[PDB]
Amino acid sequence: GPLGSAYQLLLSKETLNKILQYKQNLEKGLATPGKFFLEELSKQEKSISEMDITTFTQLLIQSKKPQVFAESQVYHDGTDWTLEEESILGDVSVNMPVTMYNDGGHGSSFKNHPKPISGYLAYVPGALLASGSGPTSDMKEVLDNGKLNQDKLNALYERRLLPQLIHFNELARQNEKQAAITIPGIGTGCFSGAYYDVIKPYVRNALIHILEKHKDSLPYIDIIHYDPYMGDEPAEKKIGHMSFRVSPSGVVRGTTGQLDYPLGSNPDTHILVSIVAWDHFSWPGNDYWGGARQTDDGVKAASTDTMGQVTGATGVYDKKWGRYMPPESFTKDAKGMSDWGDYVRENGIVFNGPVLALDKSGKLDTLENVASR
Ligand SMILES: Nc1ncnc2c1ncn2[C@@H]1O[C@H](COP(=O)(O)OP(=O)(O)OC[C@H]2O[C@H](O)[C@H](O)[C@@H]2O)[C@@H](O)[C@H]1O
Ligand code: NA
Repeated sequence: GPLGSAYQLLLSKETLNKILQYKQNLEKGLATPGKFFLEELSKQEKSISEMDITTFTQLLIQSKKPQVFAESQVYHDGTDWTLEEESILGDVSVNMPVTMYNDGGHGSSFKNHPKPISGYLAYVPGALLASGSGPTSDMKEVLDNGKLNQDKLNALYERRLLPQLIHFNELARQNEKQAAITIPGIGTGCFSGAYYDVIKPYVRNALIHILEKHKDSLPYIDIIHYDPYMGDEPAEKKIGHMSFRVSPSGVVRGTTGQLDYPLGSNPDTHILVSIVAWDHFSWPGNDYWGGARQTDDGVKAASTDTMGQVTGATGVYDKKWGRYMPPESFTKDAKGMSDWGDYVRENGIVFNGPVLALDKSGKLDTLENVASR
């Protein structure tokens, strides 16, 4: 079979149901794919009905582009993606082991790790409440006549984050360690739209609700370091056995960065995981495919070997600028037209890896297996 993939795509049981309904609607001629999904379908040979659910899902995920800003560059009307596709893509997360080269500070605030540290990233798209065009799938889902609904937002983040929490619980267990997870203010910046001034407490409440509800499934998760940067009160509380900390590093001096061990954890006792505020439509690291070390997604990708994990190439970390650069051979000359998205174009890289679903018993399994049982 294929070579091992450094990255793994996960999704919830409810997202699998949406995928099955979509696949069946296409098979019956009730749905039209978006043009980008159609483009990826046309590069393989199978009809929708002949391909299986995992291949079908992979091809939809493959329609993502290296850099695309959901808040401003998407129409939601089939000329790019449809709302039915967007509902699915927003639920898909991706994890990968990484080397972390700095603590994740934005701009020039980053602090280099003397020795690069090992851990993991889990890219998860936030609730998309911004658009340069019409309303989004997430807006339809979590707003009632324009008002945010906490219970509906809770269910959305539950769908999106629980598969990764379950994954890293099991990974901590099999590594005979506990998990420390750093989390940013997902959805509270570029994705917040008109809700910028009110969204922050909703996200913190959603995280607390998911951890309270599922604590029995997360015995190897130990520390949750939630850093909304600004706009939430510093706090520490116990959620069952788990230490949940609200540590906004934009207002409090001397907080640990997203790509660093929170207080109480170290490499011998914990695996280190950071959630990344991702994008429905882009590859992990979005902005930084275009050379921009900007936003949680672009900063964390640039500050790790994310792009090496996705492309398979060996990049070179630049200490002065806090960013993992393309291979020296690619950068040497090239007219400076040599960022990672340029690398993708000339080497025909695609984003496509293994995908698993979280079944109703709390086990990650193949789409085929979950759908049948
Ligand atoms: N200087 C800073 N240092 C640290 N955190 C900061 C800083 N400035 C803002 N934050 C916090 O960073 C947190 C994350 O805000 P965002 O990165 O916009 O994420 P989203 O989920 O809303 O938008 C996702 C889109 O943005 C990307 O392009 C993706 O690819 C998507 O296209 C917030 O708490 C900020 O307050
Ligand atoms: Na609740």
